[PDB]
Amino acid sequence: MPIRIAINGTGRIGLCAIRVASQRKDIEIVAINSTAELETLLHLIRHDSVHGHFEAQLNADRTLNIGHSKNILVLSERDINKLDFSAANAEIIIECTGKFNSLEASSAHLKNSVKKVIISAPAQNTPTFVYGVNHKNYHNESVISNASCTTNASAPLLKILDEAFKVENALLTTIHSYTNDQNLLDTKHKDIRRARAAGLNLIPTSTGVSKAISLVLPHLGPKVTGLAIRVPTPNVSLVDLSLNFKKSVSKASVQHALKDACKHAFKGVVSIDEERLVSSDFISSPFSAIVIDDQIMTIGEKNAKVLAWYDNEMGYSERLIDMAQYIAQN
Amino acid sequence: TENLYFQGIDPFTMPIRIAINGTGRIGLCAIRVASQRKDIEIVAINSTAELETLLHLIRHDSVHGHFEAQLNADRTLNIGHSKNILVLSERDINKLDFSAANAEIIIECTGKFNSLEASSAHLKNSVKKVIISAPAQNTPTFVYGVNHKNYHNESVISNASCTTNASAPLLKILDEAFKVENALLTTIHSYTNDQNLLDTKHKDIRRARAAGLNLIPTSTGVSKAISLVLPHLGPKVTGLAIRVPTPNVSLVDLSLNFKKSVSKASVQHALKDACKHAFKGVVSIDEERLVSSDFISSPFSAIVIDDQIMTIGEKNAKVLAWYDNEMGYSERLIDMAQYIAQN
Amino acid sequence: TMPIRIAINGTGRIGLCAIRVASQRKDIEIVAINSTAELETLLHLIRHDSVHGHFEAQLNADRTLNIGHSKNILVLSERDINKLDFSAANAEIIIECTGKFNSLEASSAHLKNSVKKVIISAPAQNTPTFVYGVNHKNYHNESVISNASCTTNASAPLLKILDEAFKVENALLTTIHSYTNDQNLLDTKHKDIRRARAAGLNLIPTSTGVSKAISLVLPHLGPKVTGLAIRVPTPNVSLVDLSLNFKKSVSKASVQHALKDACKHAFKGVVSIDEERLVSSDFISSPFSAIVIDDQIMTIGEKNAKVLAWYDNEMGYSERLIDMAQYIAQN
Amino acid sequence: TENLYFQGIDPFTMPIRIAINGTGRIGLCAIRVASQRKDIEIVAINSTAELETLLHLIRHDSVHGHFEAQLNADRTLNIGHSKNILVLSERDINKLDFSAANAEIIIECTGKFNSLEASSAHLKNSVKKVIISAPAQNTPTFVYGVNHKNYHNESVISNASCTTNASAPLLKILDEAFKVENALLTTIHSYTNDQNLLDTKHKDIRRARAAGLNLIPTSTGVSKAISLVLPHLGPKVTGLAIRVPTPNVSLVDLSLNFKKSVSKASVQHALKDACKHAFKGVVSIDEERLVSSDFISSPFSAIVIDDQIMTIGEKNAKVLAWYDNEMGYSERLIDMAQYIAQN
Ligand SMILES: NC(=O)c1ccc[n+]([C@@H]2O[C@H](COP(=O)([O-])OP(=O)(O)OC[C@H]3O[C@@H](n4cnc5c(N)ncnc54)[C@H](OP(=O)(O)O)[C@@H]3O)[C@@H](O)[C@H]2O)c1
Ligand SMILES: NC(=O)c1ccc[n+]([C@@H]2O[C@H](COP(=O)([O-])OP(=O)(O)OC[C@H]3O[C@@H](n4cnc5c(N)ncnc54)[C@H](OP(=O)(O)O)[C@@H]3O)[C@@H](O)[C@H]2O)c1
Ligand SMILES: NC(=O)c1ccc[n+]([C@@H]2O[C@H](COP(=O)([O-])OP(=O)(O)OC[C@H]3O[C@@H](n4cnc5c(N)ncnc54)[C@H](OP(=O)(O)O)[C@@H]3O)[C@@H](O)[C@H]2O)c1
Ligand SMILES: NC(=O)c1ccc[n+]([C@@H]2O[C@H](COP(=O)([O-])OP(=O)(O)OC[C@H]3O[C@@H](n4cnc5c(N)ncnc54)[C@H](OP(=O)(O)O)[C@@H]3O)[C@@H](O)[C@H]2O)c1
Repeated sequence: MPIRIAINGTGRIGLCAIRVASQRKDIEIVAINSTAELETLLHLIRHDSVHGHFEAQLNADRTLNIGHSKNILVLSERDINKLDFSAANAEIIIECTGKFNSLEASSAHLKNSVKKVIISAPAQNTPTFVYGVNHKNYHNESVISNASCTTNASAPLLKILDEAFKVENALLTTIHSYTNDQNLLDTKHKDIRRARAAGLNLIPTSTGVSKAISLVLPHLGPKVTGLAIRVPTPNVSLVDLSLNFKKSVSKASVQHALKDACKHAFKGVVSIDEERLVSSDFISSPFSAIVIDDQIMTIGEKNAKVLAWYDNEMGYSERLIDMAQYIAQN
Repeated sequence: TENLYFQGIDPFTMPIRIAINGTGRIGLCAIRVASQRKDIEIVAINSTAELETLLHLIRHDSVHGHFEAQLNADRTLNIGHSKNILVLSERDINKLDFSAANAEIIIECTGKFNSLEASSAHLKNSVKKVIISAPAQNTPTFVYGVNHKNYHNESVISNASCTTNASAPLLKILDEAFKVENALLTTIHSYTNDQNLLDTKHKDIRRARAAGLNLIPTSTGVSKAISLVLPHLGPKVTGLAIRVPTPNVSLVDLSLNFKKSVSKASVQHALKDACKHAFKGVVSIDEERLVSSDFISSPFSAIVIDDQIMTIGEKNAKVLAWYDNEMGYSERLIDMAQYIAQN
Repeated sequence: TMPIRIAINGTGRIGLCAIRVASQRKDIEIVAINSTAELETLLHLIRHDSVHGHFEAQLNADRTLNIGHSKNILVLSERDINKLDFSAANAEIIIECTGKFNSLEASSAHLKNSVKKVIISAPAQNTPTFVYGVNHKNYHNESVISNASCTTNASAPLLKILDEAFKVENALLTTIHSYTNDQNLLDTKHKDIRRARAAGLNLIPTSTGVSKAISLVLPHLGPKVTGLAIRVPTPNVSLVDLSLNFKKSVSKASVQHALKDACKHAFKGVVSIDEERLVSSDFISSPFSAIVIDDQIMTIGEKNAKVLAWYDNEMGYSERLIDMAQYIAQN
Repeated sequence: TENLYFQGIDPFTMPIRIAINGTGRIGLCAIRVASQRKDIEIVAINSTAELETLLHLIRHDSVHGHFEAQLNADRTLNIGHSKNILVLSERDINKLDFSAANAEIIIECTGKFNSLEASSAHLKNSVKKVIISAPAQNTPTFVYGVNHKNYHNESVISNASCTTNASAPLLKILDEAFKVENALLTTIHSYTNDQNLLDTKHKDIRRARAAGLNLIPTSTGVSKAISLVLPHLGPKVTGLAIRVPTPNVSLVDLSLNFKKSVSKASVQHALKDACKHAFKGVVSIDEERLVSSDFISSPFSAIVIDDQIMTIGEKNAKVLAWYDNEMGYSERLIDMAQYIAQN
C-alpha cells in the first residue's frame, strides 16, 4: 500500500509539498491541515502566480482529489494537541507551518498511527538530514529536520567538491528570492532589514551557514560560513560558493567533478546547466542544485567560485517527499 | 492641565496636541507630516513596534527617502516641531491612555477601530476628538475641501479613504460646472499592507495573490463613500479598484456623463480654475507629462493629468488624476486636525 | 488538403508567440521564419520564455527548425524586405511581426510569386483591418490586411456583444496594459516622454487611437467610443475597462447573461468568462481575445455599466493572428 | 580663447570647462553632479535626445527625484553653477566640435568610443583631456583614491567600471592591512541600459532575458580591471556579476584569503580607519542596518556593510559594500575632472 502522509500547514511549502506528493504513485496524501477555508485552499492549490495552474478537485464528501491521492481529509485546527491525523491513518507528517520547528514542539504529532515527522525547516535539538548528503545515516529517528532550502543546495556542492579536492575553507552567499518572512512594504519586523519592502530592495540577512553544515557535514562546519541577500524575485534562488582547496583545481577539473557526481552519487539531486539559462527557467525545477557550468572560475592554484540555481520552493519540496519515501522504508 | 504647567507649557499659546495611534504606513506618514506643521504638536505615539524600530522606520523609507528624527535621553522622540513625543506600546484601546500627554485629538491609524463604537473608546479626559484614517461604520465622514465646512463639533470623525479624497473633489468641481448625471470610477492603485507578498491565505482570494506580480481587481464602496460627502451624487456614481505592482502612488480614472455639454478645453478650464480658488492646496494640474513616481510625496489630494482629458458624444468625459495614497491622505489628516481643533 | 504554408517575419514578442501558436495548428505549416537573431539565439528564445515557460523545439541537421507540426522551417536573416524572398519555401501567407512595415505600401513588398496574402501584426496605414469574430466575415479576398492592436481584439468583441444586446450610445475605454518592447527599462531618450520613463517603476498614461480603431471594425460605434492606456509594471497580460452608456436599460444580471450567452454562440473560442476570481498571472498564455471578469460587472442608474476583461496581449493576439491566417487562406 | 573674452569670462579665474558626451544614465547623472560643483562649468552637452526631452530627463528621475534645470531663450541650458550650456546633437564624433564652447575636458558617456583610438577623436583646439565613463581598450585607467595620483598628464583616460570603483578601494585597504593572497568577487548589480525589458534578441543570451523578472549571471573582466589600477593584485582576484530586478544601487561581495590573520573586529577597524584618512569621501561605513534604496544618490564609491563582515579559518573574510552605480561613479568622474585639470 502507498505511504500514508499528512501535510501540516498550507502556505508556500505546504502547497508545493501537496503538489509534489500528489504526483508520486508510491505516496498517498491522506490528510491536510489548513487555516485557510476549504474553498481557498483548493483555489491556492489550483492557481499559483509563479508555478501556474494545477489539476485539483473536490469530492462530494468534501475531501480533496489530486493526482494519485483521491481521498484527502481536510482539517483546520491550529492547536497541535487537538489535531489528530490518526483519524486518516497517517504514518508520516510533513510539518510546514514554521511554528513547530523544534524537537519538543513537533513531537506532539506522534500519537496512534503517526510514527514519523519531517520538519520543513532547521529545527532546535532535531536530527537533521539532507537527501544525497547524509540521509543514509538516518536510523529510524521519529522526528527529523529537512534543513533549509539553502543547505539542500549548498551541502551537495560542498560534499562533491570536498571529496574531489578537500575543502580548506569556503564562503557562501545566497542571492535569494523573497519569502513570506519578509514585508510587502516598510513596516514593523523583528529584523529591521526585512522590515523594508521586499520588492524594492536588496536585503542582506544573516543565515546560520556554519551551524547548518555542521549537522550534515560535521568536518566542514567549522570551515564554512556565509550570508544571504534577499532580492526582488518571487521564487528561485542562487547559491554562490567561494572555495579554498588543498588540491589544485581548474575550470575544467571543477566542471568535470561536478558533472561526474550528477551522473552518479547525486543523480536526480544535482544537475548542470550548459544552456545559459536564467532564474525564471528553473521555476518548478526538481533539483536541489543546478550548477551554472559556464560561470565556474578559478584563481591561483586552489580557489574556485561555483554558482548554482535552486527553486527554493519546489526543489526543497521534492526533497521533502523524497525523504518521506526514504524514511518510510529505512 | 497641571501636567502642561509643570513642563513650562502655556495652555493658551500651545500648539494643537495630537497623538498618533498605529505606526504602519499612514501612521508613519502622519508622524512625518505633523512634525513639519508649526501649529501642531505630536505629544504621543502608540506603536506595536519596538521603540528603536519605530525610530528606524520614521527615519528611512524605501519610497519617501530619509527623514531627520532623534531619540531623547528619556525615551521620547524628537522630530521637527514635536520635541517630546511620548511613545507607548499598548494594543488594548481601553488601557491606552493619551490623557497622560494631554492629547486633544487622536489620529487613528491602526485599521482596527474603524467604527464609531470602537474609536469612541479613545475619548477620556483631555481627549475630545478622533480622526479615523479610513472609512468607518456609523461615523460622520468629512473630506477636506468637499464637505469639511459642515463639520459641527463631532467628537469622532472619518477622513474617508485615499480614493475618496482624490475622487470627491473632482466630482464636486465637475458637478458644479456641468451637472453629473452618472459616473464610473476605476482606481489603479499601488499595493498596500492589506495585500500579500506571495500566494497565501487571505479572506479575499484575489488579494491572496502575490501583490508584486499581479493586477488585482478588488471591490471598493464608492457609492456609499460619495453618498456621505456629496449626497446628491452617491446614487449616481460607482466603481472598483485594480491593485497593481507599484509600492505607492495611485491613479483615479473617472468616466463621466454630464447634463451640460463639454469639451476637453472646457473641462481643463473648470479644473484649473478650481485649483486656483476653492481647492487651492488640495487639487492641482499636471501639464508636464509626468508619470507615477514623480508624485511621490505630493501633498495634493489629486493631480489632474491635463493632457489626457478626453470628451465624446457631447456629454461624456474621461478624467485621470494622480495621488500619493500615503502622503496626500496624511496631509489631509493633519489639515483636518488643524481644522477641527479651532472650527 | 495540404496545410496552409505560412512564413513569419520578425522574431520579437509577437513573432515568437506566432511561431509557437502556428506550430500547434495541424492545418498550418510554418515553412519559413525571418529573424535578425542568430539561429541559435532564435532557437533559444523559442524554447525558453521568462513569462510563458519552456517549449519543445529542435534543430535539424540541415539547419531548419522543427517545432510540433512544422518540421522543416527555413530560417532566414534578411532585414531588407526587397531582398527577402519567401517564395524560396513556397509561402502563401505572411505574418508580418517586425513593426517596421505597418502600412499598405510597405508590406505589399512581400507579395511575389507564391506569396499572395499578408497579415500585419498591428494597426496599419491605409490597410483593410479585420478582427476575428467582429468583422472578419466581411473579408473579401484582400491581399494585405491588418489584425489590429491587442486592445482592439479584446475591446471590439465586448463592444459588439453589448451593442447588439443594449445599443451603445457612448463608451469610454481604459486599458491597464503590461509593458511592451516599445518602452524603456530605465529613464532615457524616447519620442514619447512618458514612455521614456522606467517601465518597471511607473504607471504610464499613453495615447492609443481607440475611436479610429473601432471605426475600422465597428463603423457605427467609432464616433461614440474613445479612451486611453495606462502602462504598468507587469510583463504580460492586460486588462480592458469599459464604461458604457446604453439606450436600453441594464442590470448586473442582464449584462452577465448577454456576455455568457455570446461566449456559447457567436464568440465561442474568442470571448470567455471567469467566475473563479482569478488575477492577471492566471491568464498567461490564455488563447482568448477577452476574458470577462463576471463578478466585477456593475451598473449605475438605468443605462450605465462597467465591464472588465483580461487578455494575454501576446498569446491571445497571436492565436487570433493564426485563426485569421486559417480564415483568409480558404475565403 | 577669443570666445571667452567676448562673453565676459576671464580665462585666468574661470571654472574648469567640461563637456558631456551622451545623455543616458551616466551622462544625466554627470550633468547633475557637475552642475553642483562651483569649480566646474558644463559648457556643452551633446545629446541624441531632442533638446526638450533632455531637459525633461535632467529634471525628472524615477529613482533620483526632481532636479532644478532651466532653458534660456537662446537654447542654452541653465543648471546650478553652469548657466550657459551649449546643447549639441551630433552622433558623428569627427563632426562634433566642443572647441566651439572652449571645452578643456570631455566626459565620454555614450559607451560607443570606449577605446584610446576612438575617444582621441575628441582632441581638438581647446580640448586636451578625455575621461571615458567605462573600461576602455589600450587606455590608461585610473580610479580615484586607488591610483589617481599616478596620473601624469595623459590626454585620454578611463575611469574604469562602477564595480572597479567600488571593489578596488576595498581591495587596496584590505591588502595594505592584511596582504591579499586571493579573492573572489561577486557583484549583485542593478539592471542597466545594456539589458532588455522583455525576452528578445541580444548578443549575450542571458541579457536577452527580461531584466525585471530574472537574476542574470553575466561575465565581467575583474582580473583585467584590477590589474590596471592595482597591478600586484590583478593575478590574484577574479569574479562575475549577477544582474537583478532593481533599477539602481548595487552590492559588491568580496570573499578574501589573506596572509595575515584577521577577525571581524580587525577588518571593521581597518575599514573604518581608512574611511577617516586615505579614503575620506570615497569609502564609508554603514552602521545603521540600511538596505539598497537607502543609498540612492550616495556619493561614495563604496559603503561597507559593517555588521555583515564575517571571517573564518584564521585567514578568510567576506566583505559587502553598497554603491550607487550611477551617482557614486558620476561623483568620481567629476572628481577626476577636477583632479586632472590641475595636477
Ligand atoms: N522557500 C521557502 O519558502 C522555504 C524553503 C525551505 C524552508 N522553509 C521553511 O518553511 C516554513 C514555512 O515557510 P513557508 O515558506 O511555507 O511560509 P508561509 O507561506 O508563511 O507558510 C506558513 C503557513 O502556515 C500557516 N500556519 C501557521 N500556524 C499554523 C498552524 N498551527 N496550523 C496550520 N497552519 C498554520 C500560516 O497561516 P496563518 O497566517 O493562518 O498563520 C501560513 O500560511 C518556515 O519555517 C520556513 O523557514 C521555507
Ligand atoms: N494608501 C494607504 O495605505 C491608505 C490610505 C488611506 C487610508 N488607509 C487606511 O488606513 C488604515 C491603516 O492602513 P495602513 O496602510 O497604515 O496599514 P498598515 O501599514 O498595516 O498599518 C497598520 C498598523 O497598525 C498596527 N496595529 C494594529 N492594531 C494595533 C493596535 N491595537 N494598537 C497599535 N497598533 C496597532 C499594526 O501593527 P501590527 O502589525 O503589530 O498589528 C500595523 O503596523 C487602514 O484601514 C487603511 O485602509 C490606507
Ligand atoms: N503585446 C504585444 O507585444 C503586441 C500585441 C499586439 C500587437 N503588437 C505589435 O506587434 C509589433 C511588434 O511588437 P513586438 O512586441 O513583437 O515587438 P518587439 O518585441 O520589439 O520585436 C520586434 C522585432 O522586430 C525585429 N525587426 C525589426 N525590423 C526587422 C526587419 N526588417 N526584419 C526582421 N526583423 C526585424 C526587431 O529585431 P531588431 O532588434 O534586430 O531590430 C525586433 O526583435 C508592433 O507593431 C506592436 O505594436 C504587439
Ligand atoms: N551604472 C551604470 O549605468 C554605469 C556605471 C559605470 C559605467 N557605465 C558605462 O558608461 C557607459 C554609459 O552607460 P549608461 O548606463 O549611461 O548607458 P545608456 O543609458 O545606454 O546611455 C548611453 C547613451 O549614449 C547615446 N549615444 C550612443 N551613441 C551616441 C553618439 N554617437 N553620440 C551621442 N550619444 C550617443 C545613446 O542614445 P541613442 O539611443 O540615441 O544611441 C544612449 O542614450 C557604458 O559603457 C556603461 O557600461 C555605466
